[PDB]
Amino acid sequence: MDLGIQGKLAVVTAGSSGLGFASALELARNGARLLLFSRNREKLEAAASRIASLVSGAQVDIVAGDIREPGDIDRLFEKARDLGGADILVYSTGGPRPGRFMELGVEDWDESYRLLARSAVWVGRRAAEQMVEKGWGRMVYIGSVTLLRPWQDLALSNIMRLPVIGVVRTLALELAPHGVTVNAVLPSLILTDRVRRIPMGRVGKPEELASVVAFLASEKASFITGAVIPVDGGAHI
Ligand code: NA
Ligand code: NA
Repeated sequence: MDLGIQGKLAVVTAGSSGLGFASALELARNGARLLLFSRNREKLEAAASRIASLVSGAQVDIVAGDIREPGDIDRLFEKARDLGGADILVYSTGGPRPGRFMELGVEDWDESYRLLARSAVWVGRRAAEQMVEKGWGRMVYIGSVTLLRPWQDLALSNIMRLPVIGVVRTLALELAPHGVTVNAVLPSLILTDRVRRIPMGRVGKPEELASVVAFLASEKASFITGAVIPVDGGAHI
């Protein structure tokens, strides 16, 4: 009911569209201030505008940058510090390129590392620094169901996305006694992964995923940490 996150600052990566955007909007509907990160300044400014149009009085700031670059993440978190410090993090990225294991080159592996693994680590680090200063925080990582089952066509995801989940479990353990929780959600595969049975018989809507992210980010979810929660209509089963 009352998520108790009014006035808190949520940092959301890939926040101009997709699950990042949907997450940002739901948080703003619950009274969160926003800081959005994605590659393109113009599309970011535009996302901020939509949010303000759907949610009267929403405060949204933006930082344009590349998730693949630690220096851009640093710049994001400097702006967060100036806004009072990151209270909530929603980590979202695009998926790596499709391809079977034996057809990928060294460059493909290094690139998936910069996109997926290093980003989860460095965003986590900078978010953790600020949340531990306050003694309260919520991180929600958006992962892939390829954590649970590999797909032959999604080798980069099966492999180089796994560190995302190690970060969730490691930071959950590290930060647990300092009032910060660190959790992950696993949406429908085609929402997180580039491909080129679902018991419920449909792919998820962004809003359905965003509601769970909101709840995990809430005052109410204070005893949940290190959880990796499928939000996929039962497809993980
Ligand atoms: Na806080
Ligand atoms: Na991305």
